[PDB]
Formats: sequence, C-alpha cells, structure tokens
Amino acid sequence: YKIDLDKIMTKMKNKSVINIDDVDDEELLAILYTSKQFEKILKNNEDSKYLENKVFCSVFLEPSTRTRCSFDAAILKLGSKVLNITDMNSTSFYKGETVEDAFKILSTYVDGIIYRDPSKKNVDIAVSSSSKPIINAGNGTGEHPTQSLLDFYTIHNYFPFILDRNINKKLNIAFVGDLKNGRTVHSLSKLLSRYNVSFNFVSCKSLNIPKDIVNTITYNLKKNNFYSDDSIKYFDNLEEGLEDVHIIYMTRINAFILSNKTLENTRDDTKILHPLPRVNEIKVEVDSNPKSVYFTQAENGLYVRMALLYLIFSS
Amino acid sequence: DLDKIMTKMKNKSVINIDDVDDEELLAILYTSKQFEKILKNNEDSKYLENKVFCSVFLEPSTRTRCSFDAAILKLGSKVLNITDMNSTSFYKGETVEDAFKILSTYVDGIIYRDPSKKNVDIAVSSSSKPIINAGNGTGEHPTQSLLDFYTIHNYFPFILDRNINKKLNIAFVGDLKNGRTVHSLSKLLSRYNVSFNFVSCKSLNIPKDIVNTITYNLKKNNFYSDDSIKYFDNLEEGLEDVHIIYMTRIQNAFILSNKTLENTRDDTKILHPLPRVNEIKVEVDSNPKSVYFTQAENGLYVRMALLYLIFSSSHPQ
Amino acid sequence: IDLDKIMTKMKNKSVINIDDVDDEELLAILYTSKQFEKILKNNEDSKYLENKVFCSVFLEPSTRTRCSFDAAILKLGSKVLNITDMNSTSFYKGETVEDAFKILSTYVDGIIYRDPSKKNVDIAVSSSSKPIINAGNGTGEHPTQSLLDFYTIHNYFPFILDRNINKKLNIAFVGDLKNGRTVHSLSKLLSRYNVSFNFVSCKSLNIPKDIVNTITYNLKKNNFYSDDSIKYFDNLEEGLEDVHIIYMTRIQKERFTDVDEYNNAFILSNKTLENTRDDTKILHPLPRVNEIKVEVDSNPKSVYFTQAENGLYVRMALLYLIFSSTSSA
Ligand SMILES: COCCNC(=O)c1cc(-c2ccccc2)sc1N
Ligand code: NA
Repeated sequence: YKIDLDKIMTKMKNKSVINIDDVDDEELLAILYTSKQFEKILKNNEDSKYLENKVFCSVFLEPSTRTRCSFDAAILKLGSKVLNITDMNSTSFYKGETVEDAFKILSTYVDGIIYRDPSKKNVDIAVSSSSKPIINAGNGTGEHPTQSLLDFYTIHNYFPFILDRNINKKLNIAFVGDLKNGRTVHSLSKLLSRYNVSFNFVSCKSLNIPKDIVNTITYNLKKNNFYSDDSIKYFDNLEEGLEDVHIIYMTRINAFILSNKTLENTRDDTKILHPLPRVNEIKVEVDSNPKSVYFTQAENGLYVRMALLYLIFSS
Repeated sequence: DLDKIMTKMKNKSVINIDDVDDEELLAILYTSKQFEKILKNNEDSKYLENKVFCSVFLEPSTRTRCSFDAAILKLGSKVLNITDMNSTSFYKGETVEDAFKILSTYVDGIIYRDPSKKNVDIAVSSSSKPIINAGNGTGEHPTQSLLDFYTIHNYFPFILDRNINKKLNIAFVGDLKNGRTVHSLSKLLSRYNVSFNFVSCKSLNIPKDIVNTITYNLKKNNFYSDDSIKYFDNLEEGLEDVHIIYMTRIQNAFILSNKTLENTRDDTKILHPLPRVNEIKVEVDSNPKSVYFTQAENGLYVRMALLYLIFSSSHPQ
Repeated sequence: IDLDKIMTKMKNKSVINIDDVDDEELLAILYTSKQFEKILKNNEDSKYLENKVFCSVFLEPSTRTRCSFDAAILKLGSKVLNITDMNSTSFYKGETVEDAFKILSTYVDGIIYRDPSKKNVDIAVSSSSKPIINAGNGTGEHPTQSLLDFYTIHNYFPFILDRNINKKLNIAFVGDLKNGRTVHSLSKLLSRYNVSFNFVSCKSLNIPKDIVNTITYNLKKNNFYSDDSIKYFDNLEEGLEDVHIIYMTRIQKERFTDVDEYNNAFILSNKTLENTRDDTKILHPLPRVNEIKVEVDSNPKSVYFTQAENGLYVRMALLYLIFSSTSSA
C-alpha cells in the first residue's frame, strides 16, 4: 500500500508504548492501516480473533472506566483474555511493596500489561522492572499515547492528505478550552507537527498553551520545512478561533461553549472532536450537526487499541 | 417455532416482564430446558461464542451478576465487568445518554443493574445495542420472573395450557408491599389460569395497582372470579389449597416450618427468590416440597436461554 | 510414577490444608508443575483445561495470590467470574455462607476462596457441591504457598523426596516465626522428609511450641529425628551456618499491637551470606520490606523471584489435576 509491514511487525514485536514519541513514521502507518482493517472486520461482523492464547493484566490505579473498558473490549475481541486490577490507587495496590518488585513478579504471570497510574514515575519504573511489554493507558506527564493514535486516526479518515506530507497538503486545526492541562492537546500537537499542519490555540489567559509544546511543534514543523510565522495563531474568542480550521478539537473543563450558532461561520468540511467526557463545552444540539464526530472518535479507540495489541503481541 | 421466534427476539431489549409476550415465554422456557439437560449431561454448552458483553452493576447484587456472567461464559462468550460503583462514581459527571452511546460501540450487549428506574430507560434510548435489565428501582427484574415461572412450569406444566379446568393456586407470603418480585411474577401468572392467596401483615398488604393488573389479566382470559384473589393474616388459612408457596424477603410473623407445611397439598412446592433469613427454617431444606435452591440454579439456564435467543447470529439438543 | 491413578484420586478433591495432600499427590503436583514450567518456557499451547468456568472469591485484598490464580485459570484456557475488594460482610450481606456456597456452586465448576475467617472456608467446603481451593485463611492454611515453596526447594535439592537417612536437607526460617504462618504450613510439609530446622528469631517471635511438636512428631514417624533436628538462634551468624535453604519470613506492621513493636532485626545482605554453603538458596514468600537488600537480588543464591513465578506453574498443575474431566493429555 505505502510501506513494507511484516518487518514493521518485527520492529514492533515486544515494544512498550509509553509516549507517542516511541512511535515512528512506519509504526504509525502500520497502526493506522491495521486499525482500518479491524474497523471493516467489525463493521462486517466478521471474525476478529487474530490474537488468541494471550493473557494480559490491566492495572487501573485511578478511576478511568472508559479507557479500561476500551482496552478490555480490544483484548476480548482479538480473542485473548485479561485479569483486571481496579478501583484501587497507587497506595492500596503497592501497600509496602516497591513498584520494581510488583512489576518484576506480575510480568512472570502475563504476556503484557496495560497500566494507568497518575504517577509519571511509576510507569517508567514499571518499564524498568517488567520482563513484558507495557502499554501506558494514561499517566501524570499527560502521556496517553493510544488517545493520540485514535485522535490522529479520526482526523486521517476525514483528511488523509495529513499523511501525504507536501506544502500543498496543509491541515489547520483549532484546540479550544483548557490548553494548560489538556494533556490530550499536547500529545496530539506533538504527533500533528510531524506533518503539514497549522494550529489555532483558543484559550482564556490562565489556560494558554505551554511554551514547551509550542517549541516541539516549531522544532518538528521546521524538520519537514512546513513552519512559518502563520503556522501558530492564538485567539481569545471562538468567533475568529473556529475559522479556516478543518478540525475543531474541544478540551475537557467555561468561556467557549460550542453551539449550532457558533458553528455557522466554519468551513463546510470542518469536523468536531472531543476526547470526552464533555460537561457543558458542546451543547446537545451539536450532536445532530453532521460536522460532529466525537462519538465515532471514541468508537475508533477500539479499532486502534486492537491494532496496537495485534502489532506488538502477535508471534 | 424457534427460527421464527428467535428472529423476532434478535437484538430485543428486555427491561420489563411485559416486554415478553406468550410466544417469547415459550421459546425462553423451551431453550432454558435445553440448556438444563446439556449442562446436567456435561455436554458442550458453547452455543454463543465470539460475543463480548459489558455487565454494569451500579448496586451490590452479587448473585444476579455472578449468574449472568456464568451464563455468558458457559455459552462460550466473554464479558467486561463494571462493578463496586454507584450511579455517581460511574457517570462521574457524564450524561447517561453519552455513557451508553459510547459504551455500546465497544460491545454486543449490556447487562445493566441500577437502582434508578430512569437510568435504565435512558440507557435503552441511547444504546446502539440490546440491554437486559438485571434489576432497577421500578422493581422491574424480568429474569427473576422468568426463572420463577420456569421453576413453577417444571412442577405444573398446565399453567401454559390456559385450560378452564387446570387452574394453579399460589400463596405469596411476607412483605407484599415492597416485594417487587411478587409484583413482577403476579403480573406474569395472571396471564394464565391462576389464583392468588396474599398472606401479609396490614402495612405490608399487596398494593391496589397490582390487584388491578391481576384482575385485568385474569378477565382478559376469562379466568377471573371473586375467589381468584383471597387475603389472609395467617399461614394456616394462607397455605390452604396452593400448588406453590412463594415466600418473600424482608428489609418475624410468617416463618415456614415442617409444622406449617403439614396441611398443604402433597404436590405443593416452596419458592423463595433468596436470600432467606428466618422466613424458612433449615429443617424445610430436607422436605422434598422445598425447591428454592433449584429455583436459584434455574436462573443460569434461563439467563443462557435469554442471551442465546437475543444475541445468536444447531438449535440446542 | 502412576499419574492415571493419582489424577483419578484427585478429581474433584478440595484442597483446604497441606495435610489434604499426601505423598503421591505431592509427586503428581511437583511432576505436573514441572511440565507446565517447560510448556510456558517453550511458548507452547498450555490450554489443557478449557470449557471450565471458575469463581474466584477474594474477601480480603490479596492481589498477588488472586492475580496468580486468575493467570493460571486463563492460561489453562478456562474462564473465571471474580469477587474482589469485598470483605466477608459486604458479600454475604445477610446470607448464611452455607446458602451462598450451595447456590454459587450450581453455576461454576470450582471455586478459589480466600477469606480471613478459618470457619467460613470450612463451611464453604461442607455446603459446596463443587471443589474449593483455599487461597489463604485465618488458621494460616495457605496450601498453594506450601506447594510452590516446596516446589522451589525440590528444584535445587531433589533428595528431600528420596527420604534417605544420609541425604538430609537443613533449612533456616528467619524473622517473625510466631506470625509467619507460611513457616508453619511449610515446616509441616518439610518434617514429612529428612530435614533439619534452624529457627532464627527474636524472643517475642520464637516459633510456636505446637509447630515444634508436629515437626518432632513427623520426623520421629520416619526415623529422621535427633536432638540436632531443631536448633534455635538469635543471630544470622549461627543461624545461616550449614543450611541448604534460607527462608526469610515477612514482617507485617499488622500482628504488632503498635508501630513501636515492628522496629527489623534480621536483614539479609551480601555480608551475611559470606559464611553460607555455596549451594544455599534464599526464598521469601514476598512482598519484602527491608529484610532482603536489593544488592542480594544479583547474588545467584537468591531465587525468591523464581519462587513467586513457580506459583503460576503449581496453581496450573493443581487446577489441571483436580478439574480436568477424565483427561490424559
Ligand atoms: C503489594 O503486594 C501485595 C501483596 N502481595 C502478595 O504477595 C499477596 C497478597 C497477600 C497479602 C498481603 C498482605 C496482607 C494480606 C494478604 S498474600 C499474597 N500472595
Ligand atoms: Na473477566
């Protein structure tokens, strides 16, 4: 189709996925391609059991029901099995024990571990100590790689020229709301800036985007000669914010409540993403508007997570 | 006719016992009996593989959850469990509509228990996938009524005949005001040729609304008389000529002993949704009239039946 | 030797106490456990017990034993309903254990049960129509810990099984011997063989007399008892002298009236391992907190991580032996 695969599978076998930076251009292509294969299989109610005989541990040490249920659905649909650790925090699970000991032991029982922990540190220790691959399901640095991949998958389906890399093939996107703490913005901003992309950061002063992320965007745009001083624009209101943008990404939380009113002066092709849950940021009326795709976006998580597990754990 | 009735039930939500009509009950009771023999003969039970369900229990209800999960696993399917949360810890903020719109894109079907009447209704509205109610706050617990009715049908199969000469009599005993298990089953029974002895204390008398549904449904099949519904204060009169004694829970006055079972019909059988406390004495467990343990066991066979009928995309023998 | 006979003996066996496991059964277990070790280490199919549906009831947080038992059930190719993050009272609610187990056992092929209550597990076996494996209770009965403890020893010193007057194993149990009920269970299993014991403790945490009496009784039964069969020490220097196995116990803040009582007398270092036999191996049921230093993990005498890993293989063996329908693969 585009790139070799099956030597990309060889490259991904037993790979830990902690940060979106652990995923290079070829791996992204395998994932996006594999994700699309699982989409059609499931949409045709065909056999999905392409990874059996595998037993995974799911460790969720913060309530994050939707990501856990996603990862469990992916594991079960591939025809594998999973033991769950759940409804506990960092302290009830470790009790006394060091993370290093806990992961050294847990990794002798299972083929791989899905790990969510508020602590940035704990996931890094867990990779140090685990004899088995770990997928980060979310931590405290805002590394949530599988959210980036399904965010990117969703975009790719409506605008596949993001992948084509060409000063012609330029996508514009507006991130809106809490840009300081929207770690989902940061992770995706990082993946996007590898391609021909422009950014409208719509925030209220105290929640402006961090400079560290601006510098990574700038660095990565320059690497592919897609950077200009018109690559990044800041806005204080939705009016101007929501303009010539192919994607509107709303963050969790306000100042910016998306209505059918405020979507009147957007491109006709604009699509609206939201990692969810929404609390007020997007009004129920918008759900009917064919520009909204946040529910397809959540659905895509299944197909992407199946792809990632198949690519890493298949023998 | 299975390849008609199955086709009618495919992707059906079961929220209330009135979502189950005459022919659906017959498919269920027939399929339930097939799963009974298969399991009792240690034969292959994997009639529904490659299916992934979500079980959401937002109230501690271990027996029903374990039942539904056993059924899903024994049919050869898989299940993600949501558990030890209440309405607020799950939905940490999120609308039920969003939560079910998303969750239903991951799974083939959902078993949902929630104290809230409202939530289950919203869940059906928003879900792209079938829901089976495992219990809510309206007292809709359909699968309990089905296994209650399954158990009765095994000892007295003429309830299904609707024959003016083959009437079943049953005594419901204990908390009839709040025993919504009584209400759901009373509703299913009154569709057939059945008579009711309500044995209660004043403040726990059966509600008027239930009496009107019984009356309505008896009349519908011309099985109604003034001796269709009899009220009692005591077991001696209560247990008179009753084929079934259904004891209720309490959250005492009516304690079933071997004494109180002496002047019952020989064929009388004793049901109890469980758990019991002091309403039935351990001595009665030995008495061959008691079937409350077989009744809980029947829930596996009925829940398997209902899942197979709804989710199946070689009909079982 | 004769697995076709011993498997037939174990089919539908409940395993509550290490005394429910006799000589022949131990040998089936140790033999089967070693088969599952190689299968898993060769990435071969391990699905020797499919179409089985188990309930795992954990009514105290004991996450490592539960995850172990879950891994074993899943790797054998079977399925499990989990009860978890409950205590005796939130589960049961009103209900009698007898009713609860009479019902639960009609749904499933077998039950893994952990409950602090000694009583509850006994009632559960009496009422259950289906086999129960005790995963740990309040009498200190934790049979699967004994078996994997003994499995690990047997791999480094297989002459424990020979019961040969001239091939005696010596072992040091170290730390909390009063409350280390892991020591008690294993002491009981070991004393059936040609074994000698160094109990290394602080006065307050000396081994209980009733355990010493069982050891003494069981050694005498096989004519392996002497006055040098059981030696007490206060210190590691004498403790660790000529011992093939050093078993470190846990020290659990709980069991101690107050935080002050807790304060960590016997800390195994590379220093303290200088005057041990060359072949000595170090076990620890885990988790550790301070009693073994991280430096020791590199020292080739340490096997406590292999020991935890062995629990998968032993739990697979035990499930396969007990639940496999009239099987021979
Ligand atoms: C972080 O480590 C958790 C404990 N891991 C374990 O080894 C474990 C759990 C148990 C336990 C531990 C303390 C108090 C009561 C029971 S028994 C067992 N196999
Ligand atoms: Na499970």
